Amino acid sequence: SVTVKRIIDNTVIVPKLPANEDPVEYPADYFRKSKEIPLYINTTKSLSDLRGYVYQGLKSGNVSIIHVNSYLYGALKDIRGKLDKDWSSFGINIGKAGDTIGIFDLVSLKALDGVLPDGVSDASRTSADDKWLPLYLLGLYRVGRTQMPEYRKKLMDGLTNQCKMINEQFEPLVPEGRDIFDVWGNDSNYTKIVAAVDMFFHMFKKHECASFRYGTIVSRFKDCAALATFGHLCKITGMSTEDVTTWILNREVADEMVQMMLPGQEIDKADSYMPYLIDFGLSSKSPYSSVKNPAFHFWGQLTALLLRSTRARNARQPDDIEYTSLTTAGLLYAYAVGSSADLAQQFCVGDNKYTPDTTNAPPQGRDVVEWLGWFEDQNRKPTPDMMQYAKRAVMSLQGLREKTIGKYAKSEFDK
Amino acid sequence: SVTVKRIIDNTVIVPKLPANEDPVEYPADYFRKSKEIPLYINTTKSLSDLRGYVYQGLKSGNVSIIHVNSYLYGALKDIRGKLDKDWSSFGINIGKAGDTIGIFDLVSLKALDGVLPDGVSDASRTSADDKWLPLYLLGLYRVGRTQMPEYRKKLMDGLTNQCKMINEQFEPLVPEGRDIFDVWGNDSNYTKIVAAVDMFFHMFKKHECASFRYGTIVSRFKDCAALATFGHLCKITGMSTEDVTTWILNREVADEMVQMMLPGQEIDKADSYMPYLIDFGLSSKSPYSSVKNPAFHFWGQLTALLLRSTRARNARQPDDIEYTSLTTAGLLYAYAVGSSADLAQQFCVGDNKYTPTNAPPQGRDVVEWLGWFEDQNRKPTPDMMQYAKRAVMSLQGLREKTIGKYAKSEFDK
Amino acid sequence: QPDDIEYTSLTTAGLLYAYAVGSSADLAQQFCVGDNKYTPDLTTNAPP
Repeated sequence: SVTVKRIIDNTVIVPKLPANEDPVEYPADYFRKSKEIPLYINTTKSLSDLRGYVYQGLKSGNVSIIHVNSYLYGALKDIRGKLDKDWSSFGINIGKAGDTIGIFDLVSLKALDGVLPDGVSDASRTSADDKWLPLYLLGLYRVGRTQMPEYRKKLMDGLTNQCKMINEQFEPLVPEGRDIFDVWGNDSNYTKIVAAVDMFFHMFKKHECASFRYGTIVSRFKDCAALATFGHLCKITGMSTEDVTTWILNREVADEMVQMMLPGQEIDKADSYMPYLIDFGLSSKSPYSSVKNPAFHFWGQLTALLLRSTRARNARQPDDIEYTSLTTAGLLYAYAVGSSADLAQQFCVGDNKYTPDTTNAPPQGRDVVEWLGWFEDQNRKPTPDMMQYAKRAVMSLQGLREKTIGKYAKSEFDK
Repeated sequence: SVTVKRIIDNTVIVPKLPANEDPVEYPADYFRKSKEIPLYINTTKSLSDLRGYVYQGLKSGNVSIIHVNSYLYGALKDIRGKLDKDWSSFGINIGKAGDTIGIFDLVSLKALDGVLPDGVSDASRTSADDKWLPLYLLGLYRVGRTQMPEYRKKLMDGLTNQCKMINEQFEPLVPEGRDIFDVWGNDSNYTKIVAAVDMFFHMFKKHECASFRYGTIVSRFKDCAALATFGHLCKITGMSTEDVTTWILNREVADEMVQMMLPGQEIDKADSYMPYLIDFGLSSKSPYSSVKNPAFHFWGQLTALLLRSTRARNARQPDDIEYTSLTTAGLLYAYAVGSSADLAQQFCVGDNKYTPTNAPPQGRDVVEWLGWFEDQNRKPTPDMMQYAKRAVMSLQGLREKTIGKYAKSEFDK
Repeated sequence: QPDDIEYTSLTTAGLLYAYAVGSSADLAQQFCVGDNKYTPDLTTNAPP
């Protein structure tokens, strides 16, 4: 099939179609360029000052990102945090035995010239400062990324978090529109700050100010949905990462799995940079994204859904994937895991179930090959019970959002 | 059948019918005339100025396209963009070898005499300039092309994009009517500008100002729907471009596929001119259009739809095509791909699945299926028509005259 | 629906033509790779 030809007149034709570039970009394969995550923050000038440029700047539609940036640098040099262990990543040392370090031993710079208010926007603001203001500011990263009454859900609670040994009201005017400060997202250095705040308090989980991760948290594995629906599939099938992996039954799902699992990227690593590849700008097209792993994302979720997952219910149904092979392979894996439970006596009193005491009855366990065999044995077309299993998984599901694998499954199966 | 005759009186008759010209026009087979994409931009006069002629010109029903044109030229000489690689197309060099180039190394001219306001519309407008105003302007290409509450959807978001790192309110008065600035579309040089802005930022995807593609994007493969529903069919059947191609089962669908796949047109090319054949005026009747590929468009979507496609649901049902052979051939392909999935162990641990009347064929070979179909008295089977009815029942909110609404009516009952 | 025409022979002849064209579609392999459906591999009253 490298070479197609029309039959009646017997002329060639080259079916070609619009290319589709943007390769992925891995964390590691970027520290092969630079060894530092440059955080340009400019006005290393007064903090007492900057604290004001932002309190006032926020109670109105205009506060410069460049200012909030610099404000955060100011509030966040709680050089607190004693590395009880070591800490490196991708070559980058960060601190060895017990070394005392702060949120920014992740390589600071300083940039350009333009900055708004003069000397003092107002003397009002005391150091009811770090206490919350940064929290609140970082928390707007989280709010900015969203779109439905979750925005007001997210703000309204990402605003009872500054009522924590503070007390207060709530600032800035317009609800949302992904517009009011949803631009901070677009700011290379802002993202770098939240990414650092999280990566830091992620490490020093017990810190007093660790409460700050409230908004800074949606940064960890930002754009790594498929990576995370992998881990969820595993957890929801109770199966091991490797055994789940064998259950991948489509070239372009395995292609993506291969792309995700690429080594020396610190995926699995305790406290690595990788989770923040996107916000630290180590990558501008993450290889763990739903969108670069559409087939994997669909399958893994559809499967988990069938296996009673609450999450998957609402996972988006990626477009331009082969739906009618991904679902089949999902159904099967779901069926396998589903029908044939994992029951096994765990405790006893000298007495336990030594277990080694029909035609076409589904396979004993969860071996891919046992099941593939069984399926081929099924003329390669999903069986009545399994399709019933599927219809039992999805009927009774209500409140399904359009274009989710949830709504997909229910339509594919309940009728 | 070249020669028909009536029987009783046995006289001839020549069934003839109204001809139907407008041939297609390919990109390539146009650089066999010219080697330059002439962008007539006139008033190479002040920009600070032009920035005003448009800010004020837009806050009111009258701003000359000729002005916005020239304004864009002014704002868009971010001569930024270092060709990390090479860059040619159709013979046209654009830059080698680290060559540093800007949005207009796509051949500028300059035209006529008439221009509206005098010296200064109003000194008001600072260089809160390129920052957005061009974006906004270009974004109105996108808005102009449309027709339903998508217009207000499209503007209302193609207006929170100038609230970016830039953040400033919305502008002209009347909602739409494909009339207020939906005429910029008709402007040979405007289109050429957006076409260039896209083709450029399409190349320099990471550029700071690449945010501009927001409206400039519906220019890429403008009028190449069939070309793109080809790629979608492929993607949706997981099949290869060539294997999908063999599955074409109608003269006039293959005729169109042949017309589309015509070589030396840079379809498949990385960053080519071809996607903009229409807007660069390299063509005035694109061979990739739904309308010149009606049969192909229908089939490919109907099929995709059957194969669960979300897109196809809403593809228009082209007229004056043979619906009842296109559907049959679509159903079949859909059935093939559908029923017989693509399963195959991908990973393992030394242990893998060595896999070796009238039941449908094992895989997705056209001939295996054609045979099977002929074996079926050439009339789609109960399960396959059930497969179709399962594909389309449960589909709701179908718009009239879409292949969606068609399928559901053809199949759910 | 034009008036003063024979409706019940025009419809019959229409139905038939419709049926012909309809039922028996137009399928035929158009492209390939050296392998195509050579088609010349029913008795009673099955349509033409």
